[PDB]
Amino acid sequence: AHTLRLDESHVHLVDSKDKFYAMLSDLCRQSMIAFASEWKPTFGGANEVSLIQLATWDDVYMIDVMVSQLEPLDWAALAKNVFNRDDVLKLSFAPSTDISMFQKALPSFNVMYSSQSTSAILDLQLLWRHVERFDSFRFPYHEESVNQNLANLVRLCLGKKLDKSNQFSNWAQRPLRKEQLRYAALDAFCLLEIYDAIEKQLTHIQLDPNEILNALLND
Amino acid sequence: AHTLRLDESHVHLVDSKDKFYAMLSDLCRQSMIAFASEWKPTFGGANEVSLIQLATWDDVYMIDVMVSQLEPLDWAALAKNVFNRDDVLKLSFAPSTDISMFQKALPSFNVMYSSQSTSAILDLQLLWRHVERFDSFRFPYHEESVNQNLANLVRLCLGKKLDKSNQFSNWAQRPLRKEQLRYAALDAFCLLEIYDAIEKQLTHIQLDPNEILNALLN
Repeated sequence: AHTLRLDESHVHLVDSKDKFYAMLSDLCRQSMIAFASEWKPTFGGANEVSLIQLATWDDVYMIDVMVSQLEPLDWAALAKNVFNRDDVLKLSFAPSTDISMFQKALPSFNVMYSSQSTSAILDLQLLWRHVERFDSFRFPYHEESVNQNLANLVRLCLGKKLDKSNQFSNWAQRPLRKEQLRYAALDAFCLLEIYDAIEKQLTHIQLDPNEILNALLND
Repeated sequence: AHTLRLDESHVHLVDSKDKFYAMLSDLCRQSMIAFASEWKPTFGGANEVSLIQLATWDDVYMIDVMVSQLEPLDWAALAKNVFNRDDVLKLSFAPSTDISMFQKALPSFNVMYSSQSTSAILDLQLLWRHVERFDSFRFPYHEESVNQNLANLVRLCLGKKLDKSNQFSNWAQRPLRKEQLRYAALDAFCLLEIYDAIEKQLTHIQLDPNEILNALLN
């Protein structure tokens, strides 16, 4: 029931090299990006990426890994100019899962996420656990002791249900259905809306969200 | 006297990474691109690039190497997506000079050119030499005896004078003057015009320019 507020003309299926570099042109100047990914259903075999979704406040890009035929230089350019930069905040939910799996499925997309350097990648589940401990902190649609998944965080922050009916859809089918593309784009974009809601409530209880952000990106 | 036919909004000063990747978005789908470059004046020192100019029929891009702060992977991306692609024709004039100079000025810009291994880079001076063998071939504004430089080739093909007054201007000064930027953009774009003029002349006398092109590029 939550929906993407961006116009459809600002949701981009990246399925060619020209579209990939047009995306990179936008993203390399952003200061905050959210990311998510969709994977082919597996049947005992190796994992394979279907989509990688990158959202800004103004646009959502969905890289079609199956169709685009990107090469090591292309993935290295995305890692260097977006993910492995300390001056760009990346929002994610439990990023270690996707990032570790990328190392085997898309080895040239070599994202650094480790104890030494977070590469400014923020796990929103860690921010959730951190702010839970402030007795004064209240989500705007607060509920008690929900399971710590993204759908519940969306409800707590935005007051709407996250439609997950396409979460386990057939991400290997081409073309993807419009409902699949909509779910994929919103799964990245809602991370920006979640961060904004938490920021506002930390400010409300007289805490500095930027100070908390820096501490989380260093532990 | 000759001027660029494109309007100013299709002449792009590429002075940042985002503008560089926007340029690559266009160029990686083109089938023909002309290139040229401008170099800092030399006073008994190493050569350094000021501008690299890449022209299509619709747009001219001028990479400001001094200001852009492009990194080795960015130059690798330009080499892979433009210069080292066999399926994109590159037009040039005496490219060995620039390319050999790129090898030390921009070591990560891994471009390679010989007249025997071209990477689909056409030297228009070689095409000029080649068509002289066709007794029926005349340039549209043919002259009997001509020193083989770009300005003279522009006159033979287009009937106009190429203003070279900024050729040896101070390419290290920033900002560059509007007249320098205009000269630099036209110096790449006129290569497209030259190739078109020679192709049409060839088609006029029942020869196949694509057959001649393919022979030159091997």
